[PDB]
Amino acid sequence: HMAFIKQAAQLHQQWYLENRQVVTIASTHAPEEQQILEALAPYLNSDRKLVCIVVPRHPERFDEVFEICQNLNLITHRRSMGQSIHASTQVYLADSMGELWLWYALSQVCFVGGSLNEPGGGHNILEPMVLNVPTVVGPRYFNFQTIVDEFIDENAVLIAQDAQQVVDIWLACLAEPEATEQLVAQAHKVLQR
Amino acid sequence: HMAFIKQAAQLHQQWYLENRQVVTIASTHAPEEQQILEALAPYLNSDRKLVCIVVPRHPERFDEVFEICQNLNLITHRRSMGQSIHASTQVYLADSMGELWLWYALSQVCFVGGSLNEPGGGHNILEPMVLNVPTVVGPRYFNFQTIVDEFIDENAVLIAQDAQQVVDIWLACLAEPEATEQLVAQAHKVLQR
Amino acid sequence: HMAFIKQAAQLHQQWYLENRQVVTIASTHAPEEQQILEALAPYLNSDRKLVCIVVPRHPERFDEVFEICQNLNLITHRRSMGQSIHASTQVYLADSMGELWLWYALSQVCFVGGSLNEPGGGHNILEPMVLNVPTVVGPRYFNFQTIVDEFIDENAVLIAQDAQQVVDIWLACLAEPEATEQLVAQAHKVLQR
Repeated sequence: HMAFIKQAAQLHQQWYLENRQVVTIASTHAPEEQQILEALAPYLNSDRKLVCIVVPRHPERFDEVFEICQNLNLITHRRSMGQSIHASTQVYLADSMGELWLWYALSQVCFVGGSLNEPGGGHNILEPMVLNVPTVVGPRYFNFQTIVDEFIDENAVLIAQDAQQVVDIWLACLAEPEATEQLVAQAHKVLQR
Repeated sequence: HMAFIKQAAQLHQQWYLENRQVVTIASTHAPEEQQILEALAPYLNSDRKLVCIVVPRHPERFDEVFEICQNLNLITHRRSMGQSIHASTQVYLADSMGELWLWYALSQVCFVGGSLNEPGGGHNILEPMVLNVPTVVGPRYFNFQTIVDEFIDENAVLIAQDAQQVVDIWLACLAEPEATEQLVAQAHKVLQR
Repeated sequence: HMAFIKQAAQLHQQWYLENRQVVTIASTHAPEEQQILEALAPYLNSDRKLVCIVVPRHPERFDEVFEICQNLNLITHRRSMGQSIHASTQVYLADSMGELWLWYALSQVCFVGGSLNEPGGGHNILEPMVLNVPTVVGPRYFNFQTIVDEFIDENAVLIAQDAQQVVDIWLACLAEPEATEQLVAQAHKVLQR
């Protein structure tokens, strides 16, 4: 776990991420990659600073998600091919096993998937919370209902109704260092008790 | 497998389970832990002999289920923290990987989950059957439709319609050594042929 | 991966598969095994050359699927028991982990499951495509929507509406060396670009 934190520091340096804004969609299911990348693509085209890391939940779907990215005409590099995030990279497909912590440790904001699909149900938001990443989930989070509600009650997690709202919320967070600082603070409160 | 049987004998002794009634909810999904623990909590509060082992199907949900237990105000100890079943323990969260056989080998009765949720579908009831544990499933068992029907046809498995009925059935089994002996007998018939 | 290809050559020889027609249902979910085996059983009874390999997606379901086969009165041998395909074998239950490539490498035609059930969603068709196996999927393939559509657009994958249609399509492929040769050709086109 902590090994991932220091590998993230090595990669932050080698990939020159200091002047990139890294947004991550984590543990995604269909049609979440299509919907969020479609909503985000105008910004990835207009603002080369942004880059989206995509971590699909199911490995059998990695090539499927590469095709989604390709069809959206987004420049996409792949962890499975030992690629890195280039200045040119718009989407980094993190198509490997066991490295979710590394990607969260590199992220400015994230979205935890399994939560915009139907029927959905959600995935564990504690991992990005612990790494101080502002976190968005969709409305279908019932497999983690207790924990997500503990965080909604303390204004510690952001709930999106659709893929457009995930992108709104992300762009707002990236523009609002004070709001994101307060969100990470409230998360740390819930996490401690 | 057989290693789990003898470890169960060691733990039965060290945890003084001879005067506890161990009920297990195994391979559970949301909202099965909430629903069954809610139905059972009055009995766990009134009768300190009872203790419920909870084995959620998905490891990413272990901390979620701990929160469910905590909110129900039930005294809960965790395998992941190297805890044991205390006299005070009301719920033992078996939040570890690969040890389902151990928990069934410690159980007086069980419920096999994935079967009260929607759409459900069920999990493998053969494991508790082979270990001579009286077994309850919910009505949504269609992923194991053939095998569960073979056992319903020989009165060898108990079907619950809801979480209240799982608890009724369990309390009845625990009060009825002759009925539970006959159930385990009928299960062994199906298992042999 | 390539190790599986040469093991397939060893088994093709030892099991005398040269005069069998091997049809495979791969990564199946309930009720796909029941539905397809029911549709196929008249042919497996009338034409001893045919044999169906069954590879259920979830290992916990292997004994369940054995029971499905047994109830259909089909002669069934099991990889887990170190069995082989006999002249007498009608269904080979490939109840082992990690060997899907071997079975596709032995197949004349296949069906990729998770795609006739509800709500379905499908599994990765690239694996049989790469091994030159004519491939059928059901209509519920939305987890692989992009890739399956790339193959439908080039007439490179067969879509079945129900279990009867999977069996129609298979029997037609086996009777049509020219059509199956053209299908494998179109698949290889999509795969190259």
